[PDB]
Amino acid sequence: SMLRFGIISTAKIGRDNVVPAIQDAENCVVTAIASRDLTRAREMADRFSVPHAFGSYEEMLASDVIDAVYIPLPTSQHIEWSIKAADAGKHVVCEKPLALKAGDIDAVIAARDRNKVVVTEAYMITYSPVWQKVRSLIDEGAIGSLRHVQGAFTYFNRDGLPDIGVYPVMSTRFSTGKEPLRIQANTERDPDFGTDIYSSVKADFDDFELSFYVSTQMANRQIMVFHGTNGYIEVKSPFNANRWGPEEIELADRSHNESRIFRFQDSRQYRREVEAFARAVENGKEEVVTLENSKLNQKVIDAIYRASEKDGWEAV
Amino acid sequence: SMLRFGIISTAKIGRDNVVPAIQDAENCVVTAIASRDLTRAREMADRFSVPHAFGSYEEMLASDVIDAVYIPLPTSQHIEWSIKAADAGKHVVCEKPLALKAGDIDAVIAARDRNKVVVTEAYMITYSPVWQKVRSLIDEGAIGSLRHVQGAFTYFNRDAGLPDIGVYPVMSTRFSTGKEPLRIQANTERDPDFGTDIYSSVKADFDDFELSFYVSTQMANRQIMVFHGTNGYIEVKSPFNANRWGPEEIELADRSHNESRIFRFQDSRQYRREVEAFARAVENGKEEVVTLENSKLNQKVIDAIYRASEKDGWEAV
Amino acid sequence: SMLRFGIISTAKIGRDNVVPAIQDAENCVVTAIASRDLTRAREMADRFSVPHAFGSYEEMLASDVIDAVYIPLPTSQHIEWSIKAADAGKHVVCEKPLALKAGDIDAVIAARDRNKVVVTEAYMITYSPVWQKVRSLIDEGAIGSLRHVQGAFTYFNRDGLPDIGVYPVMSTRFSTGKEPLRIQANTERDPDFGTDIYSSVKADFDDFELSFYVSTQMANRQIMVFHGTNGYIEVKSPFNANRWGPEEIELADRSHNESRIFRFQDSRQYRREVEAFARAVENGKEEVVTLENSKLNQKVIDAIYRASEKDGWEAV
Amino acid sequence: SMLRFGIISTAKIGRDNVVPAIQDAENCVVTAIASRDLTRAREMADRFSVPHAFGSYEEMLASDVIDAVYIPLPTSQHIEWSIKAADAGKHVVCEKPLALKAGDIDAVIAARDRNKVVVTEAYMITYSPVWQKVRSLIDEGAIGSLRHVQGAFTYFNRDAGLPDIGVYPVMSTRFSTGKEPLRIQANTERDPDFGTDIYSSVKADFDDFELSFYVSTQMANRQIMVFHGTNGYIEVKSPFNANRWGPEEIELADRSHNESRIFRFQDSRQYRREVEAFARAVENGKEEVVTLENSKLNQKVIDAIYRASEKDGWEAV
Ligand code: NA
Ligand code: NA
Ligand code: NA
Ligand code: NA
Repeated sequence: SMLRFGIISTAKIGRDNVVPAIQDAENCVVTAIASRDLTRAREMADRFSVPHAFGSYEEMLASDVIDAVYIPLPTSQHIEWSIKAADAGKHVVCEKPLALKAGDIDAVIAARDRNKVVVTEAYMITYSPVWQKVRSLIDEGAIGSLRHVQGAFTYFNRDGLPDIGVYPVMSTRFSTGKEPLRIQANTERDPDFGTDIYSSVKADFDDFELSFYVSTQMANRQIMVFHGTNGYIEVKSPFNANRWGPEEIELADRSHNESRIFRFQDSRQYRREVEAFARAVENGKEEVVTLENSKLNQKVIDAIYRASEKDGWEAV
Repeated sequence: SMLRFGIISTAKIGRDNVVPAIQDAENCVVTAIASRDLTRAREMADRFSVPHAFGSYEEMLASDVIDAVYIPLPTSQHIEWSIKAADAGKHVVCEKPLALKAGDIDAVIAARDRNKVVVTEAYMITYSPVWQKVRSLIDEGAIGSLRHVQGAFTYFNRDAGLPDIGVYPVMSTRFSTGKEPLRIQANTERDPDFGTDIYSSVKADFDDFELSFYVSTQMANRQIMVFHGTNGYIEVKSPFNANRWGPEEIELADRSHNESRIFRFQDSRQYRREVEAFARAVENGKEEVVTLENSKLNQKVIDAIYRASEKDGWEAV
Repeated sequence: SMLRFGIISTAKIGRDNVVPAIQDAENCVVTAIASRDLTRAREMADRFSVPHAFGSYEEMLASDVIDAVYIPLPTSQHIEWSIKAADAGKHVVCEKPLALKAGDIDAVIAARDRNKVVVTEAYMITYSPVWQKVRSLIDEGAIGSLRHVQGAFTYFNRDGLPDIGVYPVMSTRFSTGKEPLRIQANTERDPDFGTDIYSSVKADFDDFELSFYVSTQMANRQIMVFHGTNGYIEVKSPFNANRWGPEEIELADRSHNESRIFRFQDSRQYRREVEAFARAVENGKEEVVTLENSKLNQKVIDAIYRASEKDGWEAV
Repeated sequence: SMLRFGIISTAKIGRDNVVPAIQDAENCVVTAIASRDLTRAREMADRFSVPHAFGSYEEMLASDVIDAVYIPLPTSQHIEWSIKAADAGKHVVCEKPLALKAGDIDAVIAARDRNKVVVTEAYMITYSPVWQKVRSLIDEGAIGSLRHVQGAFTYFNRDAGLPDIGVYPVMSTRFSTGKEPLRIQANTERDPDFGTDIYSSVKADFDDFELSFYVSTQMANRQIMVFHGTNGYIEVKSPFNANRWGPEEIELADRSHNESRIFRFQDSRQYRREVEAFARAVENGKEEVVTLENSKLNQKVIDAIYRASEKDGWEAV
């Protein structure tokens, strides 16, 4: 029996990645799409073999044709609709970042617990074999003691920064199981419309440091390197996976005279995400990203904002 | 309006690649799956959001809930079902290789023309931006004069065909160059136990250049194609299985090798492009789709490779 | 006519890289090696086809069989012997880092000018086609406006940190023609012997930031990436060149859908260094790293030490 | 005590690679250079810190200032000067290819044995850690059973040979496997104007596996060798010119391709390793250096490639 998904809006992330992945997925299916525009919803539904189209989110939430919703709305709309979906008895996969600040996630936790539904922030990377292999290799001692994590995530768009800043943070927290204690950061804003377009960050995790930069006005780039006393792990396509490059990691030894390449081509990380979610709904034991965790992640982002207003370290 | 696909059988190639690509595709959709085992069909249909499941191929063909069929059956069954589908008024995407012998394709051509439906062999690579770029770069003079094409396609399987991979170095070379080979030298080896072909090394003379490659069903997985000319070479990284093998990119190296250009086409979704091209062809009659005439020319090369494998020298195509 | 080199000591950097490069070089040759241990000098001389061996540095400096010296002594001995060589009328190639403090370089400048000899710090990378191509590409607008330079230089040795920290700094200054204004850094010391074994640095160059880390107790790694609005340049083997990997750079465009690879295999950067030095001796016009530039570089390193003792930014 | 080398001629291969490598080498040194043009010899000698320059080969061979010679003359001059050097009591490193025909090597063998000097053809690659690792990995079972070796060696030069590059795919395969080919199919093309050989495509049957490759003096620069087995494959990134071409490394891919190992040997200095091995062989008589007997077996393959190029099918080696 398939977990039945409803899609809130015809947003591009849904159209290009998640909706086709749900149709591909073994244990779920999309039964409905909802948009303020019935015509748009119907058009997307027709394309992807979806039986139902609704002219409002509320009408889909009230329906019994879905068990769960996917929410690829802008961040400013995540809390409202995650809560309404849960209050309608639906399980929720909400796109990252879940919230604008950490405290906002308490109300989503309350909605999860009160309605006894699964609610999770959509960090597809944490279901990828690539990131599971980074985490296991570090845990097995393959790089010795981790001392530095270095990375970057940039792209170019001139018509938000949190939407990419979260990734170096979540991937490091996931791979290590640790939380940073303090942050130094420097953020630059667009001269005209005043939004944040660049940030350089150093996070002290005590035993190691994470350093990275993000930008919405630089040439496309993404990389993460986990560097220890006995080796390093280079993640080639850390965030957008197959949409960026090969789904692989390199493990280099201490001298660099030998490396191992581990390949995970055609991993379909969005499909893995929704399959893990469906298992979690069915059995309650599957590792899915917890809201508690989502909150810890957002605490780091909030500390990065605070650090950007000061000259030195800011406690997380 | 979506072109409506029916799937003949629950074969793995359909389940793993083509069916999800049709659902992802902008101008088509899967409305039915058919299998001798109805339970199997229904299970697949449920998974992929497909409204209809049929307990026989004949029943799906007779239905008006599909406009077209996809046929991922074994080669020995391609001709029979391609023809029956066309005679039922359905357009046909048939998996490669279309036939066992070039001559067998004449009856499929007759079915296409008699029923006025689109019938095509499913060479997904020809709809990939990667292979379109190889073809345009060669045509623009980026490697000077083409002199040699070198490649390989191997995997390991001992659960107990070679044509299913041998066709790819041949089709990709023909597609990229627009030429046909005149003659072939080849050497083929068989499995000691079950007697089937498990290895072939081939050289094909295209007059102005040669193609050399080997294929095997009992070697470590590898795939590569290199188009090498007087002024550069093009290395195709992931020529056949694309994203399932590696990066969807090519390298153009200059004459000296002191400079290369890398062209990337990540997440091209070549199976989706294939069915989208097919749907356009059904709707307008002008879209480049692999013609049966071209399929026949391709099979003529494979047939010549069989003949060459029984001789010590060159065999004319 | 060949510029005749004398080698001060049988140090490993000389034996493994510079001495053979001088013999290979078109416009110079090694005529003498000097060591406190004459036997060692004679053994090295015999190996490399060098006619003279001396039992003291002073004796070689007094001789007319050399026109120039190469000095691969430890940093603490650079000033003394650079000055004595110049006062003996010899031109000087001194290994990096030239000095422990920027102010120490004034006496070397005085020796250069007083004796009218060429004196230069041995930044072999600045004579490499790789780094000349980075510089020209950035100057031509190939990456648009430079916004961030990210890199690393680490190796493992437990039997020092300035010897690698200078490289991210010099290569950035060389490639951009700019100086940093301020520095944030964090440095860690060996629990036992108290020396610096790790440093993470961010340098504000106003229009862009440089971030890097260095360590003498981590797996071998080296990389530099110059990242702008319209592309990025990745330098594959920035510092040790052929001893690390391919001598090449990748120029990626804004979208990453196309890159150019520029290759400079078998560049022999140490040979190119001494050839440039010999041309400078002969004509006075060749670009050679100036002591004034060496001093500017050391000012950055000094600022990194100072920054490591504070919470926030330190002015250079 | 350093083995003292004399260089016969100021040829470019010596100037660019071997002479500086001898000066770098731990157990030898260049003491003399000889050329018909004394001024040229003296200029080179001055550059490389070489104490003696001679105005004829004969005068250097008669001198006691050298123990050994390096001979980077054109192939047509190798036999003459290898023999004269040995007859003058000097050990010989002669550039590849040693001879034009296999039979020509018998007189060099006679000179080696008669004078009790070390004489070897300069296959620097066989002293490289890269090729030693290929050989050991194959021997250890890392790729299972070897089934196909595929490669290429091309460059572009149009002003007034193919053997100078054809020998490399052959020697590297023979070295890595320890086997000899039994028969050859080949096709060779000649320059329309000057009539020399500018392109060959070759397949060599080693019984258990085949070697396929092409070489050309009129194509974009390329070099690669892949040793492909049941269990894996080994890709040699910079097989022949090593650091001059690219990274000195190999990739060992497993059966599925889901894991590879990269072995790196940066700054191997293969020419220095060659002369160091040669000096050890002169001093102790036990060091592996390429034997003239092995050189002859190699040339037998090349001679069979010429013969195969004149016929339609297989030619026995
Ligand atoms: Na599904
Ligand atoms: Na579709
Ligand atoms: Na020299
Ligand atoms: Na030497």
